[PDB]
Amino acid sequence: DRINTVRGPITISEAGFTLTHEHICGSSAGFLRAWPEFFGSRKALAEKAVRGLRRARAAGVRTIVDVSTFDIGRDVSLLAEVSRAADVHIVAATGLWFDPPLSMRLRSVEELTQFFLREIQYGIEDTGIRAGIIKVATTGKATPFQELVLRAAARASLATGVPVTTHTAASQRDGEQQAAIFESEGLSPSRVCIGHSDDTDDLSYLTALAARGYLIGLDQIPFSAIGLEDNASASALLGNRSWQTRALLIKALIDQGYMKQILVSNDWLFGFSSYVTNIMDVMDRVNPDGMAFIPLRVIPFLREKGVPQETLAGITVTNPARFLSPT
Amino acid sequence: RINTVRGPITISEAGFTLTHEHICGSSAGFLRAWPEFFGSRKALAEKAVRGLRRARAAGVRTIVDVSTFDIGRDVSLLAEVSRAADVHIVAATGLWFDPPLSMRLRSVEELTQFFLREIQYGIEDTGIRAGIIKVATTGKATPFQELVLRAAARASLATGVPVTTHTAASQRDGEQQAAIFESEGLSPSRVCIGHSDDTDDLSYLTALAARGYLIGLDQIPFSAISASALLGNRSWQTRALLIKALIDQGYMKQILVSNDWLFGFSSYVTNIMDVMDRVNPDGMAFIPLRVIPFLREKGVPQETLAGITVTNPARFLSPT
Ligand SMILES: [Co+2]
Ligand SMILES: [Co+2]
Ligand SMILES: [Co+2]
Ligand SMILES: [Co+2]
Repeated sequence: DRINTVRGPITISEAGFTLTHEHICGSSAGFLRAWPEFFGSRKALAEKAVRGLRRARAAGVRTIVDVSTFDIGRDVSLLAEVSRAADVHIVAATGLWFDPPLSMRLRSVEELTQFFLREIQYGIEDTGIRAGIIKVATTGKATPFQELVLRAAARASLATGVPVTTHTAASQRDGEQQAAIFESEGLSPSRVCIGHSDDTDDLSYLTALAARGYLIGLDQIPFSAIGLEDNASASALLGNRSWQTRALLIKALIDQGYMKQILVSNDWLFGFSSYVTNIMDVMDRVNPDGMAFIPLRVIPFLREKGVPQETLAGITVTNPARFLSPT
Repeated sequence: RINTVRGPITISEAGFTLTHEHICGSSAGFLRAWPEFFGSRKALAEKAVRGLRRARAAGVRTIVDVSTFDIGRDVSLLAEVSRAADVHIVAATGLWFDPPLSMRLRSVEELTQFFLREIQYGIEDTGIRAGIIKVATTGKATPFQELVLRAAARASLATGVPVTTHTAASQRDGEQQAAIFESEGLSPSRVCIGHSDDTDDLSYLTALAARGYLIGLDQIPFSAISASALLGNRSWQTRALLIKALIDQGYMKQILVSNDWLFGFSSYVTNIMDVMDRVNPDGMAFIPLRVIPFLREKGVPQETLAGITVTNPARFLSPT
């Protein structure tokens, strides 16, 4: 019944409309502290984040799950500052993404389990802020290290009850390998979200995972590089599929009877240093609504297509609550 | 004046200086996210204070911590241990072998601005300014490594702060690094070609010293007679004899000596710090306790050894 946020423990009824895969800043370990001028200043980034979260709140958002791990440069102090200023609950993450430094990548599965447990049970750094989710990743076939991370995440989830969420290359069907590794450790599918799943039109892959009890992360809805095909960097990140196509997968999974397995988000950020220089400016031009894209543009889109309000409320409120609750 | 973690110091205050050392070899943000890996931050700090105090009692007055952003440099820890041990510590900027995505995707102009920020403004929100730029290559330089060496040269040219390198001495890296630094217009007197004691080729070292380069004979205690691939198969005496060999060639003023020691090591296998502590119990005190008396026994005078340990580092670190 209680989940950990950057402001402390809250009850699941307080969570409300929740965006399950978001970021305040997409960076690297220690980067924001060492070079805040990359984002203008730390103050400029904080103010931009507060404006965006306040706009999201006005649109209906009550909670966002910041899936930024240590290697994505998660700065919990920044998350706490912006959460309080915008009055939007933010759930922090532990885990490891695809840029682990030497001190992380040379560790055993036992050592990684203890790190994840430290961030969930004790706290992140010296802040006392506890992680409420574990973020892991693969991009195609898992490397020997990525396999250890998935196993460590599963062991950390089994000891705490906190969920696991993933980054995938949906086109390569990564969810199947991830799922197999999680189950080999005894982890329940109901504790896992196979993210970036809206990057494929293969409904057979999505429904099969949904049938096993997995939560499906249709989390990059505003990602579209239509209009900017001359920009190779933006095209590789955002893709050539429209927001409408990504959004119709929510309808397709409801129509197949898997409304309870759907998690929706924007995968948005206010700062982005782990990619090419002016990517944040390009992204803000594509989607000016930012994190508010789901309640403002996606929810009314699905309403006119025939999806009931109680099903949409069930996806945005009930599903994240069941997912985030420690069991 | 040379910038330290406790503020500016004059050239005369530097004294006996170890030019390539580390308080902790880690990764960006690692020490603050998982201090329990080292026992605790308090335990690491206490071990560092004892090791620096031991080096101080052996004659050392200043150490240059060449730990970069990606080696997990924590300047606030460096400042704490420096105060407690009464040893000056010069912090570093630059990039090593483990840059994260936010660093490795940057242009030469952006990396120059980062290095400049750490030298001119300060490191993080501490106000502590770097007094040396650390860079690295393993064999033939990768496209990104070339960008870093160029950004390092440009940061040095705008500030007067020196550049120190990590090399794969067996693959003759110093020659390529030298060509890149020179193409940028950087004076050889502002560059130290480090890890140069890992080779038996004297002709390579003398040729670089003739061009005006400072030779970093900095891994003297490294001997393994995963632990064998890091320390090497050669003895400390063989590495120490290279100092004498370069003095005999008339390049006394071009030599910089150090230990390349640390008190915490997380960027390698789990129990490597314990393995390293058995091999060399002297730690950072290895140079004044074992290397200097060894050289005095081989016929090297005191004024020459004082020239290598006091005069050369002071001239190298002094912003020119
Ligand atoms: Co992702
Ligand atoms: Co994301
Ligand atoms: Co080195
Ligand atoms: Co070193």
